Amino acid sequence: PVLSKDVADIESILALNPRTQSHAALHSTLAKKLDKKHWKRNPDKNCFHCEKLENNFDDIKHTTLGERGALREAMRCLKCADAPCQKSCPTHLDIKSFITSISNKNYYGAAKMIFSDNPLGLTCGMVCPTSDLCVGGCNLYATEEGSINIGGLQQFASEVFKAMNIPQIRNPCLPSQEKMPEAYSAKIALLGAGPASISCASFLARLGYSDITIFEKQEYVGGLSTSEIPQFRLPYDVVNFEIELMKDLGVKIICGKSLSENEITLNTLKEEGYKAAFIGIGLPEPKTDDIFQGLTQDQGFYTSKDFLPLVAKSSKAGMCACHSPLPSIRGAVIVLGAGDTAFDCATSALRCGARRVFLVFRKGFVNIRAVPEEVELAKEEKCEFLPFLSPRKVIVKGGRIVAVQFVRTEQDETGKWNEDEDQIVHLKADVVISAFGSVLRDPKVKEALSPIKFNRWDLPEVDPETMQTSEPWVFAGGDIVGMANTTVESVNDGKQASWYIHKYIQAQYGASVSAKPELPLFYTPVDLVDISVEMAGLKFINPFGLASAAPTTSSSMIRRAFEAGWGFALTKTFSLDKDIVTNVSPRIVRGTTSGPMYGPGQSSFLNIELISEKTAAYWCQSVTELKADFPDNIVIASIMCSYNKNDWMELSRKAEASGADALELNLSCPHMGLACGQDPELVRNICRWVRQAVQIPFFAKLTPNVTDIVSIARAAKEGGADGVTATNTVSGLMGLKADGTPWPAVGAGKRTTYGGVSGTAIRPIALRAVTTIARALPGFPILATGGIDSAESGLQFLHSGASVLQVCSAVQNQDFTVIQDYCTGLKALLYLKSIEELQGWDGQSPGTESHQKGKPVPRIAELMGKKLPNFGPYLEQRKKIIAEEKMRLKEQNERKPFIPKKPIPAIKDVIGKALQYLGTFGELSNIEQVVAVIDEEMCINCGKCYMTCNDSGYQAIQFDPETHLPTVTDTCTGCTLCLSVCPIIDCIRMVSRTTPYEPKRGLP
Amino acid sequence: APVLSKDVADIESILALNPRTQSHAALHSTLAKKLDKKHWKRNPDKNCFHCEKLENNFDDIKHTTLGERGALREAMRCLKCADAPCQKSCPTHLDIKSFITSISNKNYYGAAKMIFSDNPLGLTCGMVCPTSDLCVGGCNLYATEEGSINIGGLQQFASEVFKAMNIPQIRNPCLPSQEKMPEAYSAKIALLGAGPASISCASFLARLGYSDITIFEKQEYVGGLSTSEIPQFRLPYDVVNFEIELMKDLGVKIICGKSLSENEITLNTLKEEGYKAAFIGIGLPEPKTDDIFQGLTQDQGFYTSKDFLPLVAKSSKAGMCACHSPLPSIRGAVIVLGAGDTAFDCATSALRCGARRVFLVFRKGFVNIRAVPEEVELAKEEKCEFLPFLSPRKVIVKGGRIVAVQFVRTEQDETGKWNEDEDQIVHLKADVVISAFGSVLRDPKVKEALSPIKFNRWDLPEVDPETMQTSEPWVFAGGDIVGMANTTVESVNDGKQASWYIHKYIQAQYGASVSAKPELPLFYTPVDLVDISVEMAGLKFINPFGLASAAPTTSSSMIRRAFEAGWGFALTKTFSLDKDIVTNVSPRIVRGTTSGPMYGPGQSSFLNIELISEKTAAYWCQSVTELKADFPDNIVIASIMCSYNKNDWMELSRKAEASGADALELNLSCPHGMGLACGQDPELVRNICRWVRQAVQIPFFAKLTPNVTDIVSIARAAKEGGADGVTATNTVSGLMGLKADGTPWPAVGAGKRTTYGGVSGTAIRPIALRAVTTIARALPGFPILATGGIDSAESGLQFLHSGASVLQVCSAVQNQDFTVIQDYCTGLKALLYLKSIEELQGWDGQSPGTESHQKGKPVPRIAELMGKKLPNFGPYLEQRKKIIAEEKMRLKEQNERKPFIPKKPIPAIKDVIGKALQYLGTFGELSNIEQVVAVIDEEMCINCGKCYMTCNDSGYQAIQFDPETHLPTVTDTCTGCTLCLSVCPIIDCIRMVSRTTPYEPKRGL
Ligand SMILES: Cc1cc2nc3c(=O)[nH]c(=O)nc-3n(C[C@H](O)[C@H](O)[C@H](O)COP(=O)(O)O)c2cc1C
Ligand code: SF4
Repeated sequence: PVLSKDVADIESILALNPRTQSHAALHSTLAKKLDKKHWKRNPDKNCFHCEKLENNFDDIKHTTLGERGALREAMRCLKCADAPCQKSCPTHLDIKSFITSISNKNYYGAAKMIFSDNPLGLTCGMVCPTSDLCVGGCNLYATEEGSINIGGLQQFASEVFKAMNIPQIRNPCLPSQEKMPEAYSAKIALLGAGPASISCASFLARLGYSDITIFEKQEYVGGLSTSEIPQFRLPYDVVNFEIELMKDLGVKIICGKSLSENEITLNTLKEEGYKAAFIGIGLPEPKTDDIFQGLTQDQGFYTSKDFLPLVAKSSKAGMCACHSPLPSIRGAVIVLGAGDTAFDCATSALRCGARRVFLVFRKGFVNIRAVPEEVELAKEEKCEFLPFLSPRKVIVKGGRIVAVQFVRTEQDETGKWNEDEDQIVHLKADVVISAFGSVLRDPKVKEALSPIKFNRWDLPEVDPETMQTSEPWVFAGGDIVGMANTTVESVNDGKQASWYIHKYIQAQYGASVSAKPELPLFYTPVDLVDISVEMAGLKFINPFGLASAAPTTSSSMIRRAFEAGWGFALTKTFSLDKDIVTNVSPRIVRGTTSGPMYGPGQSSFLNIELISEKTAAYWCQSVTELKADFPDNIVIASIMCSYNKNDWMELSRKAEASGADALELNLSCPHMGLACGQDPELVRNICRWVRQAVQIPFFAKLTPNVTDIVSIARAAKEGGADGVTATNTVSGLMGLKADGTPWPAVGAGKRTTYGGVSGTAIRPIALRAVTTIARALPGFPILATGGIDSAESGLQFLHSGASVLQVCSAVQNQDFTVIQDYCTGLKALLYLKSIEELQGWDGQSPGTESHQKGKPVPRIAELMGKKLPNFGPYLEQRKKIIAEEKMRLKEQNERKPFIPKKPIPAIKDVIGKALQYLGTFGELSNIEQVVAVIDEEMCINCGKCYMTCNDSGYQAIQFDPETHLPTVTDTCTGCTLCLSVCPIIDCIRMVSRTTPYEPKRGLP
Repeated sequence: APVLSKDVADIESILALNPRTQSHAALHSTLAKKLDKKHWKRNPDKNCFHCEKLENNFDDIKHTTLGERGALREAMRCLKCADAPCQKSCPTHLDIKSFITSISNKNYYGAAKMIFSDNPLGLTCGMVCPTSDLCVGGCNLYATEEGSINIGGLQQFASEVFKAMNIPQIRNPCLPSQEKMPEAYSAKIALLGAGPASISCASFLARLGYSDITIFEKQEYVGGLSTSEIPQFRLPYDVVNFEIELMKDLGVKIICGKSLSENEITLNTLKEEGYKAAFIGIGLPEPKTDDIFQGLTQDQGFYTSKDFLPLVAKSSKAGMCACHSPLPSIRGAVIVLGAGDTAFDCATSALRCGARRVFLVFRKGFVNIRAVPEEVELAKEEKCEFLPFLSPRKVIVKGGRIVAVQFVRTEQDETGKWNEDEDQIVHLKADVVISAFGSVLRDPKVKEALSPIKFNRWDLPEVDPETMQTSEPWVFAGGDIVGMANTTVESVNDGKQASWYIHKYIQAQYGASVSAKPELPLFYTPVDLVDISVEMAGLKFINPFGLASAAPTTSSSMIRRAFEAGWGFALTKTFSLDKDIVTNVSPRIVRGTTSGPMYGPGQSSFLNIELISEKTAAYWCQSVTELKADFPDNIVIASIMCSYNKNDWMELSRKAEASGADALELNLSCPHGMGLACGQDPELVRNICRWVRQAVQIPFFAKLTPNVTDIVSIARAAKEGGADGVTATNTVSGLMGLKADGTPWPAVGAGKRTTYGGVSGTAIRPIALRAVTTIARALPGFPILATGGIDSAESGLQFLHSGASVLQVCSAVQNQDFTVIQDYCTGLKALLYLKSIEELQGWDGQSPGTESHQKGKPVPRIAELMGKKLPNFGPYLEQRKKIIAEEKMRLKEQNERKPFIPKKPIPAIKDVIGKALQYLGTFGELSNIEQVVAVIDEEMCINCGKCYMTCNDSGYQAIQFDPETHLPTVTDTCTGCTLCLSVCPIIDCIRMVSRTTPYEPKRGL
């Protein structure tokens, strides 16, 4: 038969494969109208009714992210200097740093950075109104693709940390609890357990206070986050987690106790010996209006303070004791108001069963209080918005509300707002919910704050800088002070106050505090993991250092690097005065190795830079000053001589005399190629010259541009090197413009020469070189260089046989502060090895569960294996099946931390551990074969697996023409190409063949 | 002697905003925060209640517009789906996957060619299509957090670049010559109405070869609504003109001032005068009207959309008319009645005319708005007010001006039927009322001219929805007049559908039949006649692109499909003698980690531990015979491998030659015995080559590994040994990486074992390019087949420029599929074509020179703006706005397209081979006298400070970064190292210029 033609079955399997067309298509406008609905993913602008939402408390936020989505977006962020997003965060979170840790897969380092400045970091990730805060200042707003999803990035990192189940701890550098001065034992009260108090009590705890007590009116803690923000925007378990974090530091919570004249008052606190008090009780009561005088919830009337807690209590498991049921809401619902609260009233009304919801405002669309992302929630649930209407009368017939009469309003001159009594609207409805805001009105509570001063707004008056009321020992914060109306501002009030509280307590015990404010960061057991390592007789405080390169151009930069925490550094390579060089320019260019992506995370650089332009005398003096001031940081002098015995002997004694802890020999000079480093016998001889000139250790810097790097490592060891650095850059050319001229291009003649490629493009090459040397020379020290940009990539080199990790391109891409991500990242990776119940994880990434857009797919009987992708009529059936399960369920009414159960490994215990899995081809099994399996619930229906198997594989995948779901068939050979191009992490997995493996021989 | 390793005061000060690790939580009061937030704000302020002044401001407001930076990013994001749902959702069935693929490859010609093949109004549509109700509505990436592709922005970008090249449309080159057509193609054809429907209809008829096509148009202007009503700030008139001029390139004739109407043109008069077929494309020419407005005039303040939108257009669209023309002076409060596209365009245009305030008023509610959300959004962001549930009752006129309109509340019953409530009124003050209820066909003399075609229930001409034929067989109709659609693209498609059956009908009237299968022709330009063939080692390649010996050539059945798609040549997967037959493991091909955790399209490398073919030599030799028999012009190169054994290489090469391969390729991966592979030792390569040469007479190429100290020594040995060329290069030995627990990937067996593998793809391109360059330099004229990370026409041209003759591809196919060959071909043609165009030498290939932009829209060239140090945020952005507005008002008080011709002949491939080698040389051949310094275009900056951070911690501390404006300035410390330019997210925002000042190296001591 014709071997080069597909048989009919394969022809059939290929029916949807791309082919190029030679004619333009012909399809009628009506055929297209009728097929359009089949493929539709997004809401239909003609569909005027909202999906059945009754009892559905599923997450509706547009900003939620999963791991895949979070990595892409973290990689997009430009990680800006003096970032404006941080300037616009009310708690000043280091957004650059924490997004940088997410792009490095260091979710622990991200969460630590978030929680250091915001103890309610997960709450704020989910509910912050970022368009009015950090995101509205984002530089990327100036690009077509727009600002970064900061809130969803913050929420993703925090959720991972929550899932790691790691406790907060006391600051490891406080004195012991026994040895704290007596002032720390002072009795502190906080009133109210909302964000402001939670934050305030957190920060005092970090400073060392051991007797802190929050007093909360309700049986439940968390404030509005618990009692009013809907479960479908803020899950109750997020609040419980943040509270338990705080209780890890010893804060006590006593429920059932009120700030109120017959109960707790400032005078009673004074008499029981409390030394300071923080008022965070919020605004307990609803703003009301005479025209609703005396209407009951039976008749149909709620205030927002009556309604939202009813819903929250029955949707939020573990808010209270009781099970309560969802409020019976039926018919047409009018919500009065235009803020945050009115929009949560509207959407929570649909969850209780409302048929129609009307939002009615005093002014126009243009004037809506709330943020646009909050409005869009109501909008997409098809709430109707009625502007320019003020309520006048509620109509009650038969004991029930039946309508509300409004008058029309208009702005005049001045923009003066006037009601027009002649122009009326009679709006039929069954339930009315006023969402006019809130106030503190209860005279028993105002009198319990006696004697503190109140202002014109009838709120406690505070100094905006210190949060102190008129009584110096009483502070206040949050909604009750009336400047904040976000969670993150109330968090910030409690943080602001904590410092001034501390100042006041210390001064009451005769003690002074710093003039510069110093709130402690956030800490966990992770932070105590030891990541020091010892190599060739040096002790490194951590394994990360600056390679010999552009970041070590001047000794002042090394000095700043050591101040950020880098463990070690190489000088740029320097030489004898007779060999001094002069750079050309341009000389460092971006890598074209991942296509036309500009900005952060360049996958390579090319350089035609020569060695250092500064003299040996600058560098020698500089190593002396650096070793004097940083005795515990390793300094390594990189040196280069022509192939001359006296020169190498001179220059290495000089650099040793300066106090260098070690030397690094740069074998790039010309002299099996052109470089002394490409010829084993020249390597061995240069190393012998140096070995007998100096007593300190030295390392040969090996080039990867050789047939066999092992022969060059062995030569160095035979020459007397104490180790080898693997590897220098890869020889390369980064490309040409369309007209033929290169880049870089030097001078009038647009000339260039071959350069050195660095960055994550060469990491495969250096990893091979490190593992080849480690297998051939067991025990011989290796310094790794080549594409290390994270703790995670560093650990791959460690596992391969390296002991320390040299970095260049990742700093050129960013700045010296990535060391703090690298150190936290590596502590977390090692710590996580000791937790038994997280062994399903890859490093810091939890095992991927089936998601759609990073939201868990519903685990419902009636929905599995029944072939319903998330578009067209299929999606409509999904939502109908989901809606019925919510209804079925309504008719069917503890946080404990993981403890390590094995010692945490030190660097010395992981070095080399991958080598065991490496060997020859003949050591791999050809009996244990695999096949691809596709999780249809994760697929986004692109058909890339399909096309790759078609045109680079075995034609083994069927792509359904109506559902666009792929199925791997039994002709799969396990090549793994499909898994490798799929856009969804872990949507395709390889599993073991059950069936027998026969190779396709074409002809037997 | 002072402290060398510490920064002097000056530099400590330049470093003041550099990032530093913080060791404490920050303290900043809520008050200070509120106070500071406004300084940095980029986006609309939610507590700001009127929008900036727009008067006389016709600048682009579209949110979908893209510059080249942004387009390359968004194109690389598209998954380029099989059977893509976005295409199913486009009424003209554009091949979005192909045209986005082309954009990501920098082939803006092949993208525009793909768009215009299916849509002659491709630029207009890109700018105005309501994509959320069409193609983007169906996009698969909607199931990701970042969302669906900006397909419309991408369409508009490639179309704009194509407009910039000034290339004309040509009649299809493979058609007979004009003098050689059948008589039927001279049939006189008539189209009524120069709008999208007829332009598209006349375009496709002319592509089919009809020589005598006239559009008769009522007005003095052309373009229908795209000219007279869509605003200039959404659709610039020059775009309409460009697409009409493309049509006129095929000889379509346009006559203005001639109407379908009683006593002018009727179907009867066309029939008498010999016209053989007519297309009715006149749209819905009259406004839909309310009795409550009868008798109101423009001087009282009343307009319908049909009077008002053309008055704004004649004023703001340069030479729509030969009339100059002042804006309507629209002052005070404006009421616009309606909820479709028309009303939102009246609302936004009224602000350009000076309206203080605009009310859009609807009969129903916000839920029932007819425009798509993107169109609503434009009126929302300009602070129009929306009033729902009002129906108009009375217009009050005092002193000859409208002063108010009285409405009644509407509401919805118990059945969805829509009643008014007489006791519930709204009296809304206003000075101008603009009726936007839509459009109609009312004119009795127009309808009479269409006698006798049947009219339907809606009083519109009845057509069959498949054929667009009226009840008279020679008369077809399409577009708004049919009543089915109201988008540009659907009208374009009506005219497209009709043109096929019009052809079918005319051909029947002259006695000929047409295909059962519809066959509308593509779009062609002279770019398509470029020759990209090339001859190497005596073989003629129809184009230089071929499939490497690899995964895409696992089966000969795949090579067949590749040739069908157009690939110039292909290798077999490497095969051996029966005694050498291998068995692969699995898993064995893994995605690269070389560009981080990015998944899906465009992997930057792969790693494989795959062996040579598991199919036998018989299979491959019989296969080469069938392939050569069915594809005698496509080149088949048998790739072979033996151990180090003379009889074996001779037996197997003779078997492959006797199968009829055009050439052989020796895979020197094999072990025996300067490495383990034969390919790593020049002596063995020499001997193997000699052996093969004495055995066969066909050409043969040696495939080199890059895993050598000196690839030249190996190439040279293959040449000494007799080979006709070399293939440079095979994969690079690497280890793709480990999982955090130390296991590898791939991992084989329950042992999780692995071995070194080969890296392919664009990550290894700099290595392959250096290899190609260095052989081409040392062995000039010795043919080179290039391979390593070639994935576009642009990067294939780099290799040709560097000395290769033909270009092998593997990873770009694994990343996509065999159809990229269409993109590579049209891309190479366009690159070669552009070299002959004098007016376009500032471009780099198909990339215009970058113009200073924000979000890819051009920066107003106003001198009061130039160098005032006003970044685009906070209070500086408010000042930019005040200056641009005052300029627009200055302009208010002071009231030709011909194609470029090649001036050289168009280069052939052999003319460009090697041309980059004249720039390569040793290091000592570079000037260290001719130094540069970086220079920053503050107008392009996005204030990120990455240049600043790079120069501080990797450079010379030479940039100042302003603490209030976050503008960088480069100082005279600059050495030109060029790292800032390389990290800048904005293309061409930093440029290197010749050092003017004194260049002294900084020596420390
Ligand atoms: C899965 C796979 C299999 C390959 N098989 C061979 C082969 O059998 N013979 C060979 O000579 N080169 C083989 N190659 C190397 C390719 O032919 C090509 O040289 C390499 O992938 C570089 O081109 P690219 O960067 O376009 O992929 C293979 C590459 C891959 C990814
Ligand atoms: S806390 Fe809120 S404000 Fe701050 S960065 Fe986060 S999301 Fe933004």
